[PDB]
Amino acid sequence: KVFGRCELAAAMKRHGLDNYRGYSLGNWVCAAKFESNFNTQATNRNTDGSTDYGILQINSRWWCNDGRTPGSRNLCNIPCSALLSSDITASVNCAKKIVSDGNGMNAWVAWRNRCKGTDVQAWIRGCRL
Repeated sequence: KVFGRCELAAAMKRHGLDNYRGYSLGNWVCAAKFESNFNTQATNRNTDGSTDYGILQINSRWWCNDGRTPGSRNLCNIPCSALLSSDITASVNCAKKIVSDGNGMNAWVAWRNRCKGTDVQAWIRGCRL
């Protein structure tokens, strides 16, 4: 599923990301944009052999299991295919785990580079929320 902008806002807010750990709903709907292009089935291999999976591109080395990245931790205790479904639940639940891990939303390099500091609010513009 390739989420709508105002569709992924609604679903993220409902699952409890708005202001989660002090991060405004625009922070999340900006990270998703530059991470997955609102595509749930966005997958991206990193050089170290691990893969980023889903709407938020969650790493298989730490968070989820794919059985092809030795040193997998699976700290979210889910298969990384869980993370590509049209239901953003598993993504959001794991993402709550990551953004609480220490460096907050800096865990997503896209967000660090392309969202952090900017007018994130512009991402929930027009959304009947």
